[PDB]
Amino acid sequence: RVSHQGYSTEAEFEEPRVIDLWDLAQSANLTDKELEAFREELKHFEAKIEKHNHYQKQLEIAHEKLRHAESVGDGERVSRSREKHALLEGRTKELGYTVKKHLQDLSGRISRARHNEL
Repeated sequence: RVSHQGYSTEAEFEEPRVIDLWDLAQSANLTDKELEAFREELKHFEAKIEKHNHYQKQLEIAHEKLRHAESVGDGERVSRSREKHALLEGRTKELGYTVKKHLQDLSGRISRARHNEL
């Protein structure tokens, strides 16, 4: 399950109180219609942040092996390191932005929790 790296290279929107507010939002005081709508929307959300996490982990493992690959001179794997690294970083910037967007959106909606869906 998602957990902090504890560096300066993740995105600090993992599970502070955000997904947590949405965790109690599975039963807090919303409505049945809203709930099942939220349920699917967050199921896509959780899935995507879970994959972001998977790639942040592969990034740190890439980064470690990168400094270790540049520290051999192999060239080919130095480049393949950079290629998959740029890909993974592309997904961190984009997913992180998308998370922050939906963060403020769902934070917006659930903090009312309107009544007839949101």
